[PDB]
Amino acid sequence: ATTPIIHLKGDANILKCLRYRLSKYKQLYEQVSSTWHWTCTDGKHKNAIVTLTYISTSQRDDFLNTVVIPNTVSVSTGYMTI
Amino acid sequence: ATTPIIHLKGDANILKCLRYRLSKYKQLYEQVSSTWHWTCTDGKHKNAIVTLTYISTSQRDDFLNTVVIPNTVSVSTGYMTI
Repeated sequence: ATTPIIHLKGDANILKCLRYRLSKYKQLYEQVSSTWHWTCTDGKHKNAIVTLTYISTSQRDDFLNTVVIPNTVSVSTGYMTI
Repeated sequence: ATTPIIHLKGDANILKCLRYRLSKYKQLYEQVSSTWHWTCTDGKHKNAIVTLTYISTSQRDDFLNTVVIPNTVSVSTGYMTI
């Protein structure tokens, strides 16, 4: 069994603002992590990442299709085994 | 194409110490994130998570088999599409 997941990558403030906007779309995702970055990276702000999880791929699809994710942020998908 | 990933979940200090210990095993993983938690969670410390990425599943196997991950930490696996 797997959990669809998503990484929003980009400037830290941009992700924080995007995260506030997700409040309008809570039905479209389950959990949003706080901002994190790779320890190897000193790259302040634009090396910030946020992970979101979903009930299903269908929910993930609806999320991507509905929520406005700016061009300044990179979206990657993946899964976690339950 | 996918990146094998790992979530170490547990108390925040325990993960921080584990992360210091990984310095002995840098060849066994690529990147370790800083500590993060789910925004829904107020659960201080034990709701802390750390993500690690790997060159391959083989490297992930070697990492799990070699590094001592305490029972206080939960390990889950997953992948991210490149």
